[PDB]
Amino acid sequence: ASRYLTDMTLEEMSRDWSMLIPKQKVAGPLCIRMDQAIMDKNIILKANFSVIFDRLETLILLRAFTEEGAIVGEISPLPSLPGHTAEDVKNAVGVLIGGLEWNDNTVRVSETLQRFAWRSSN
Amino acid sequence: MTMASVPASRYLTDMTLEEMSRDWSMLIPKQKVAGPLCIRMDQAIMDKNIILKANFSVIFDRLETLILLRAFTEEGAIVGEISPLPSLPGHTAEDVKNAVGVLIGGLEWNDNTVRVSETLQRFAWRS
Repeated sequence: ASRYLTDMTLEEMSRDWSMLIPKQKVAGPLCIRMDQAIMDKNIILKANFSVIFDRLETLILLRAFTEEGAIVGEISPLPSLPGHTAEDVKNAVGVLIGGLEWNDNTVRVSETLQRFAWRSSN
Repeated sequence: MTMASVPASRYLTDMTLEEMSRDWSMLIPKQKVAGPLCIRMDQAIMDKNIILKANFSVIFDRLETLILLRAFTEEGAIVGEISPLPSLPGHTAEDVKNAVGVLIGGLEWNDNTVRVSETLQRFAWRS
């Protein structure tokens, strides 16, 4: 029985979104997506992770939200679910932040992502 | 960083996104307002093994309030639900425990066997 810990409400996780100016990248076992039309915004990354024995284990879904609440980016596992490491996730997050910063967006990460980053580099 | 600062809620859930977002309906609807919570179930369902799964908000690393509970058959169908009243008046662990008890009795009338997730029973203590 897996459990999931998330920064996102159900509505934030289930909402459809699209990219006006699409940019995508396969980053090993993870897919990174972002909208290049987005500029000069404050953006927060929010994640959903599987939990196993009180530890954040597998990334299920990450989405980037503007302060007004629009989805402007996403990282997700390839649907074949090949499996990924903590390093794959940290690498993909840094790559997404770099891409969003190009258009002078300021990007921050949720406490869940901070925990994952911290406990992975222990 | 003040004494009034409302902290960010995270959510801990037994359910996948599809389990939580899936629509459902009742062939024989049955509802009860149980204090601050709404209980719904399908009276048509019989002879099933059912599991209760929940999504709780987490504040300061503690389970705070029930956001959504759903009852699932072995085949994965939703046959019951407990959710906060639309007005979100606030509720206690005891309100949740009572509503769960009420839902389980209701589902047992038709010879369904009901079990609860690890999260739910942990929320009711005490191991």
